[PDB]
Parts: sequence; structure tokens; C-alpha cells
Amino acid sequence: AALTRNPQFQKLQQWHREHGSELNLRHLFDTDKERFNHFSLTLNTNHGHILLDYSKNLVTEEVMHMLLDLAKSRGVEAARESMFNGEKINSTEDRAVLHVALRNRSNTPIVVDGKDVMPEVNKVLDKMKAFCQRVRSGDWKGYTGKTITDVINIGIGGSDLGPLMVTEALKPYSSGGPRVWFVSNIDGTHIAKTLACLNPESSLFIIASKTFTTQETITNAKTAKDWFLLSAKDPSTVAKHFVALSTNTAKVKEFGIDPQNMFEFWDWVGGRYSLWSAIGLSIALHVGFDNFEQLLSGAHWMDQHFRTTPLEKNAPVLLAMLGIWYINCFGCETQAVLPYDQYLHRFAAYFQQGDMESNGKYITKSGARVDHQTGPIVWGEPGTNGQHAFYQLIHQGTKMIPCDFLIPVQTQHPIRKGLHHKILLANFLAQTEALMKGKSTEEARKELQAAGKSPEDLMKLLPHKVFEGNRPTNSIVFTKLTPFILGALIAMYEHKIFVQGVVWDINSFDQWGVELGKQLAKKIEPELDGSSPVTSHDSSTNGLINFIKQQREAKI
Amino acid sequence: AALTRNPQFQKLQQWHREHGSELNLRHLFDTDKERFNHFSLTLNTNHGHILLDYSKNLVTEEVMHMLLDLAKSRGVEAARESMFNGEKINSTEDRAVLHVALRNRSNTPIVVDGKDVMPEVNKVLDKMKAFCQRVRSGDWKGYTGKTITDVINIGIGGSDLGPLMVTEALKPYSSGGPRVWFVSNIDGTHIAKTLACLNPESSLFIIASKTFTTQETITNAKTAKDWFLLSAKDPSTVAKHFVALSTNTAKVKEFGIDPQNMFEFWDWVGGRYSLWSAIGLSIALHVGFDNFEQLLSGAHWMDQHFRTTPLEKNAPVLLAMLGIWYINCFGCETQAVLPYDQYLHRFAAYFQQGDMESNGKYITKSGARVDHQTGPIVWGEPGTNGQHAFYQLIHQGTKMIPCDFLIPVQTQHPIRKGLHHKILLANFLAQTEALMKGKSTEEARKELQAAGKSPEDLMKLLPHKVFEGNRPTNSIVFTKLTPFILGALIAMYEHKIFVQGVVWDINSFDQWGVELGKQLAKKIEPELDGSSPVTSHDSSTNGLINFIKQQREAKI
Repeated sequence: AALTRNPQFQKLQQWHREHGSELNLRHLFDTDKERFNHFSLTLNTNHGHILLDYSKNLVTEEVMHMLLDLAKSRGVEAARESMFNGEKINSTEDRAVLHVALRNRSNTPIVVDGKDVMPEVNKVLDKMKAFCQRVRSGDWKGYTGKTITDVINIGIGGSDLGPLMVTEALKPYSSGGPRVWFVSNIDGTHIAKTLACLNPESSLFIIASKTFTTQETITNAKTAKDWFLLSAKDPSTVAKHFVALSTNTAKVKEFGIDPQNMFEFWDWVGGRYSLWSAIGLSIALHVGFDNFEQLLSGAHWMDQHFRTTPLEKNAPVLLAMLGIWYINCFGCETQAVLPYDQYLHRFAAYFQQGDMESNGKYITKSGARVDHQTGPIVWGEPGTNGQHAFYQLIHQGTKMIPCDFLIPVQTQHPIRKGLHHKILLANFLAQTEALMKGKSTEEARKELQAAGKSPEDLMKLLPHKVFEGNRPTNSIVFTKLTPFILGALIAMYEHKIFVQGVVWDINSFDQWGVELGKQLAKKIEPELDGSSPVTSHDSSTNGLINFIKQQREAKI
Repeated sequence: AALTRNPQFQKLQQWHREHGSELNLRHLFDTDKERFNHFSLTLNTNHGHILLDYSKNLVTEEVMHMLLDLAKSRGVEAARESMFNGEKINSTEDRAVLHVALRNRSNTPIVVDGKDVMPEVNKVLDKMKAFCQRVRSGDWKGYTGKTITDVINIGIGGSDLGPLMVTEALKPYSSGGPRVWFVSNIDGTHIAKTLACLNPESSLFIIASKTFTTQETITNAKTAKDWFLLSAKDPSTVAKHFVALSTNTAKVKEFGIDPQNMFEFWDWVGGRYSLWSAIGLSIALHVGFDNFEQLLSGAHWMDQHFRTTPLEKNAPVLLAMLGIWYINCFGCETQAVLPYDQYLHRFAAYFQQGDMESNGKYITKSGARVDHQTGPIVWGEPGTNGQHAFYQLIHQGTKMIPCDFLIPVQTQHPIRKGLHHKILLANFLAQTEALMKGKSTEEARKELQAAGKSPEDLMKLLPHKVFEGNRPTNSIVFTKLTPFILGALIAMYEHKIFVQGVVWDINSFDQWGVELGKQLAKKIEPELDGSSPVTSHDSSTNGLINFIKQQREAKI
């Protein structure tokens, strides 16, 4: 495996082995008045500013230089061009990786198999807008003649999380749009509780599935059709309440949907990178096409930043290499994402898929097994919520946890003359300051002394009140969370993920880890039927199945 | 630190040292037909069964004996008795830890400071039931004489997550109950979007806060009151629309709340263990008191199981020691919680707080700094969703991640004649089976050949199709997710957390980690006012504040 044999990597490791544990944030800031200026970057997108302050990280100019050298020697730049140029970098599936084409507002030609993909991309987009216009304006009618009031997206994984996270994040921009719902779990509870709140006469379903044969998605789609038909009765009315995001014309038409209402995307569009394509139809329907195009433009802006900016000042590259530093040198298993924004409550979950499904790999592009760590476990909750739940462990646990704190300067709801947002901002700032600064034993002793504690009571509590600090964080502040800014932020992390994948020499765009569980599930399905004991598996699987057969009848 | 000096621990570590990496699940099952029988526990609660199958773990009977010996030498049994008997085991705050008293259905006396706490516990429960009856029945009217249709819980941390997670989990048992809402984030977006869907004359607010001085909660409460009075206008009507879960009579009365509508709890009720107290009022209002008592009874049943069962067959002890095995011997940073149940969509988030806030500590009860790992990072999303998001990394990443898979045999919505649940169950079973078994190079090769793959295509794909397996999991299956069973499950994990804390010799019931961040935030708040630059902090904190001031009125 390449990384471990790379000269720059070894130099980095050697340096960390010798000076790594010596790095101390408090000391670094105390001896360098220019630290913030030297370890941060402000980006003016013309539609708001984004400040990436990575100064509270365990790095020095020397460390950053070494990290940038590694990025260069790993061919991050050549790899980037290959992606943007339509080359088939998805080596195991022999496919191009072009979510950047989906939002290529510049319409600069991107050729794949001797053909520019932009024309087809724009064809679908125009098709999406036209349809969106009919639904939003009321022109489109239910089988009863009523306008659509609710839109239900049915899909799993990448066909669900992106649309859900974005519509949740851009709720303030949904004025005039129908309400949107998202069904994803095969668990019957999901579709059942969702359908109970809807009127079939004014409900529009969006079945999101490339092949249109995805078990969970199609099962849910069929259940929704039965629910609908229970009221509508006529199978021909389905074409008025169901549309598809797919390419399988036959299966779509067989379902009862009109091929005219099938919005397609391509194989170079990964599920976890597809909200920018037809998959984003529910987004466009909710916030309008102008806002949707703003979302795409934001991503496009960041794509250009990534492609034209020197590595030293390249946002995604910097985030990626800082992550490599903590993952491969410090050995940190996780990456926390803490947005101080309730609208971004599903932002961390979105990147759990985007990051983990992309880089949770162990085989390199050459077929060799890695002998080093790859993708981290991404997790988190919007602040200050999460702040009152698990920060205890971040501040005083036994784990080093890189944290990305994000927040918009301007709130969408400046209630109480901005009092709420002021407090939110203060906590956003105070937490990273606290994680960095900590509170020494002497500092805590003085507080306890001043609190009239007896020598005995003081000694008993003292160590518990000490904060060792030196806990690194990135602070990402943006003017306002608009469709454009959100687009830029999502694209920024998409590229961070891309860069790390290159450094580790893995394929960030396939997902073979899915078939094993899938094949074993299909084998078990028919065995669940009936009350006869199963003995064809390992004793555990056998035991579980038999307990299930025994208890499915139990009358509590 | 006590743990490192414990002889049973050193014996365990030496064994691991010498045998650890040699353990292979597939090989263990292949060579022992009694594995499931030997490593599974079935609990009959008389109100449904709970099967704890821990056979797919990297353990042998020898390993389990060493783990149980460690639990015993660390005094888990005596510590448990001290908790149940009301001793002040919360050593740093010198307080008892009695969430078990809250659900002590048996009413066996529990003495604290020379006084049985049960009378006051039951008094509050009776008060809660009485109030709920009036609200639910429509007896309690708003200032305009209308019945209450919406209940809004305002609180943060332990005063929020439990009530939210339980009401979400028990939705099927809420018929005839008012809609419940939860406001927690200080972020104005939270209270604003909630208030926008409410009618002040039929809305009842529950302000959950012990001291009633919690900044976020009180700020949200004041905003809700201003909103209410904009319509009500008459201050005296507040007593008909606001109640409190607190003990600060002065502040409550000052807020405008009738002190007779203040439901109390005690200092031995930790926030993250408070849903069983008055904090659970929103739960009672949503599902009725009979169901709330079932929830309490379920926890009481698990409490009894924990107190009377020999360690070797004690569910919480087994879960705890398996965790210790992975944390302190294998070095796993995280613990995944994967419930295959949409209703339990906030279950993992709940324990992310319950576990991490309790055991994210680094100072032992003797004041020594731990020289070993403590609490893990808890995370997860309900199965299939999570299954289509990040399982790629669990299956083929470079991290060992213990996973708890949970699922009810009987679904609350057996739609399509049980088809959805059948698929859900098959996946629940197949996933742990796949994680254990994996797929060898030769197995994958055979599949690729049968698939008709060409020689070189097979060669390039082969390694990527291999699953190393040997990934440990616990499967927890229960007859049905009822209020009683849910209570039992929550209590089971609370005790798992307790046992681990005892083994590590830390105080699982304090949370000093909160102080530093709060103190720094209060100092920054006033500095945000005005446009003059701030220079009183480290350059990063300074720079972030100044960017905020600059961008505050940037027009986008």
C-alpha cells in the first residue's frame, strides 16, 4: 500500500513521533499573536462570506507544510482534474464521478465516452423546473381536481438523506411550496405514520430509485399505491399522483407511472452525491427552482475554489489534511460535526453517509490491503443541544475528538431583538475557547479557595474541576445559511472526503460493503415463514430466528 | 487508578495480549454448537420476553469468567447495594443516586438523611396523575375556556431528550392525548417554528428546570410567555397556560406560575436519569398515566433483575463487561446503537447523553487520574435507515465497532400482512450474521465466476468483494415495544452504564465538564454588543468575534 511507503508520510510520522505530544494550543496562541491570521481563511463568494478558522488545531507552520507536501506527493491535484474531466476514477465499477457536472453552471463541456454530459444534465433540470412549475402553481391536478398540498419522497440512503437534510435546512425558503415528507425505512411504521396524515386527493409521491427495483423503496412505493387506490379506486389515476426519479422506463411504466414523468440521472452520479440531480426534485418543489439553482451555484462556486486555489489556501484540502493528521498520526477514530443551527439538525447524519460510505474502505485502488487507518466515524448533534448532552466526554473524557463547529452570523429568526442568537453565538465561541484553554489545577484551586472550601473538601473536588484542554477544533462561520451558502458547505465537505480518499489511495465512490448483508437477508426472508425451527445457519442466527418464530404469536 | 492496579484486570490484559487477536467468531461458531446456548440470556418479564444474544462477541467461556471475576473484585455488587440503599455515592457532589426510587413500585423504604423518600415520590406522582386527568379530560381550560390541544415541553439536556425519545417511541399509545412538542435549543429557530403552529388559548407550556435558572430554558420560557401574553394580554392568565417541573418556588411564582402547579423532583435525580420523575409529565400527558406507570414498572422489573441476579446471568453486568472488554482491551473508541425500529429513532441520541455524560470522565473516586480508557463515544441511527448510510465502514472500514442491534418481534403496524416487518427482521438478522461470517477470498472468487465475470475483471474486483468479518455484535430482541418493555430496556442500559463506572472507579453521576464552557460564554455575551473589535481573548476567539461583528449587518 502506497501511503505507508510515501516519503512525505514517513517524514510526517517521524516528526509526530518526536514532537506530536508536545504540541499545546494554549502555548501556541500565547507565543504567536498572528496565529489566527496565519491559520485561517476568509472566502467571499459574493453571496456571503465563509470564515474557516483552523487555528485551534494542533499544528505549526512546519506541520502544515509537511501535510501539504504529502497532499502533493499523493497526486491530489492530478486526481482532482481527472474527476472534473470525466475520467473513470471510480476504478472498481469503471465509471466517471461527476456530481460536479450536475451543478456545472458554467456549462463548460465535460466529455464522457466521447460525449458532453452537460446537455443531458440541463435537459433534466429544465424538465424538473417545468414540472415543479405545474405542481407549485396548481396547474397540476389530483385525480379529483385539487392542487397538490403534500409531496412525499420515497427512497433510501442517498435517495433520502440529502433531500431531507436540505429541505430541513432551507425551510424558511419554502414559502409557497407544498409540504414535504420523507419515507425511507422499510419498517412499516414509517410509511404508515406518514400516510395517516395525508389526503390522497392532494398528495404527490416521488419514488426515488435508479433501477426502480430497490427492495425497500419499491415495497414502500407499492404500499403507498395501495393506500392511494383504496380511495382513488382507479389504477389509471396513479399517473397523476406518482412520479419517478429513475431510468428504468419499463419498471416505472409497469408501476403505473407515466414515462413522461420519469426524471433521470446517470451512473456517474453516486447516491450519496445525488441531491444535486433529479434526486433533488423534492428540494426544488419545496423551495422553488430559483433557490434550487442557488443551491447548485453555491456548490459550483466551491468546486471552482477547490479546482483553482493553491493547496496552501484550499479549504477542502486543508480540512482533509488536518483530518489525516488526526486520523493517521494521532489515531483518532472519530470526527464530530456540531452545527449551532437547529435547521441543520440532520447535517451531521448526512455526512455520516457521505463520509463513511465513501471512505470506510480497506482495499486500495491497486487491490492491496491498507496497513493504516482510513475513514473516521462521523457523528454529532446541532448545538447547543448536543452541548448539553455529550460535551462532558469531549471536555473531560479519555478520547481526542476533532470537532467542526459551524454557525451562521445572521439567524433566520432574529426574535427577542436577537437575544437568542446572541446567546447561541456566545456558546459557539466559548466552547471552542474552553476546549482549547482548559482550566489548570492552580486555576481551579484558587476558585475553590475563594469558594470557602475546607482543605479536605477542596482536595476531594479539585482534580474533578480541572480541564486539561488542548482539544482541537475548526470553527466555520458564514454570513447566513442561505441555499447558496448551504450548497457551498456541502460541496466543501464532499471535496474534503475526495482528498482524503486520494491520500489513502482508496476508491471513495464505490460501496461493495453492501452486498453481503443483502444476500444473507434474501436467504433468511423465506425461512421466517412458518413455525418450523431453522437450523441452516450458525447457532446464533438460528437461535434468533427461532426466538422470533416462538414470540411472533405471543399474546402479551 | 484502581482498575489498572486490579489483579483480575491485569490477568485479563495479559490473556488478551497473548490470545486476543487469535479469536475468530466464524471459527468459534464452527467448532461449538452450544455457543448460542452458552452466550445468550432470555428474560421472561411476564409482560413479554427479552433475548440478549451476546454470542457473536469475541469471547470464550474463559474470557467471560475473567470478566465476571473483574466485576466482582471491583465491587460491583456492593456498589449496587449502596446505590439502591440511598447512600451518597455521588461523591463529588455528596448526593444519593436514586432514579431507582422514582420507579420503586414495591414502595420498599429507601432512606436518605433519616427519611424515607418514597412518600414524596408517590406524592408527586399522584399530583402528576391528577393534573393529567384534568388536562386530558378537558376539565382544565385555557383563559378563553377551551380545552388543551397542545402541550409544549421547554427544557434542555436531561429535561428534554428523555421525554422526547419516549413520547416518540410510544406514539401508538397516545390516542386521546394532546399533541406534544419539545423546545430545547436556545437557537431562536426552535421556539419560533413551534410557536408558529400553536394557538395560545389551547396551548399548555411545561417549563422543565430544577433551579429554574437554566439560561436556555428560562430564555425560551420568557419568549413563550411574551408570545402568549401578546394575545392573552392579562398576566393572571399565565397560571392557566404554564406549569413547572422544578423546586424553586420563588422563581416559579415570580414567572407567574401557580406554585400548586410546580411538580418537584430531588437532587438525587440526575438530569440524564430524570424521565422517571416529574420530568416525565409530558410523557404522562401524551400516553396517559396507566401507560406511564407501565413504563415505570418496566424499569422497576429491570431494577429487580439487576439487584437479585447472580452476575453471570445479569443482563446489565454482561453488557457492561463486554463493553469493558472492547474498550480497555481492544481499544475501541465507540459503541454503536442500532435499533431496527423507526419509533426508536431518538434512542441512540438519548444514550449518547446518558452514557457519555455519565462516563466521559478521567478522575477516579480516589482523585487519581485514570491511566486507562473510560466511556466510549455512543452513536447510531435506526436500522434500515442507518444500514443504508454508514454500514459500509462497519463492514469494510479499518475500525472495530461493537454494535448493539435491537428489535421488536411484533410491530405496531403489521401492514401488508406483515411484509414490511418480515423484511426488517430478515435484515436485522442478516446484518449481524454478515458482520460475524464475512466472505473469504475463495468464496468471493466462486461468486464472481458464477456471475460470468471475465478473468481480469474478476482479478480487479476480487479483493474489494472480500469481507473479513469477525465484527462483534449483541442482538437484543423483545416480544413487542410496549411502555413496559421500553422502560425495562432503558433501565437495562442505565445499569450497564453504572457497572462500567464502578469498574473504572469513576463517578458516573456528576458532570463538572459543563462549568468552563458556561463561564466563558457569559463573559463573551456582552462583548458581542457594539461594533468595536474585541482583543481580550486568544487571537482565534478575537478573530471569530470580529468577523461576526463585521458580517452582522452585511446585506445578502
